[PDB]
Parts: sequence; structure tokens; C-alpha cells
Amino acid sequence: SMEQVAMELRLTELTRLLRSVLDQLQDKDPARIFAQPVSLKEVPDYLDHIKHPMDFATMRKRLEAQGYKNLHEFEEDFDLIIDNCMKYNARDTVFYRAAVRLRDQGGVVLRQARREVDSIG
Repeated sequence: SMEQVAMELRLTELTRLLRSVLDQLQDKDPARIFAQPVSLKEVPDYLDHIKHPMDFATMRKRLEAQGYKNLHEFEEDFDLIIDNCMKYNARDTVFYRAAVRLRDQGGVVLRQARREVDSIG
């Protein structure tokens, strides 16, 4: 149908905007701490601690498959990155501190993303 096509164009455009958001958030992680999944070879107990692991490569795979239907879904995944880190790692670690800085700096980007998503529809 024409309606399915219109819906698909909306999803393609949301995907375009989310890719720009993702790029902006990942620039706030210049140490690349969150770039890839935590390695289960190197952290063999990780899944005993963290039930839903997340990282920027895994988000990028979902995004490129147009797997985020709305901004809320994308934000859920970004919050997992931060929240998983702040639980597994202690306050005094470079990992926790990186997550705090990513959360704080990302908030600005996400604030305007929400306005754009609502604005453009």
C-alpha cells in the first residue's frame, strides 16, 4: 500500500536522525570504552552481573537494520550502556567515570533529538 510506503519512509527518516544522534553520543566517548561489547573471554562472569549488555556497535547494528521504531527504544539502549557500567564498575574507576561523563554530555544531544523527533513528526 501507499500507507506502508509512507510509514517506511518515516522509519527511514527516523533512522537518519538516530544515526546522527548516535554519532554525536559516541563522540562523547573518546576513549572508546563503550564502543564494543564487554568481552566474555576477558570478563567471564559478566552475564552473572549484567543481564542485558549493550554497547555502541550493537546499537549501530540495530539501527542499520531500522530496528528502532521510536526515540524511546534508542534511549533505552543508550541508558543500558551507562547503567550497566555504573553497576559493574566501582565509583573510583575510569569506567564508571566515563559513563557519568557520557550520561551528562549525552543529555544535551538527547534533549534536542526529542524536540526534533516531535517537531518533524
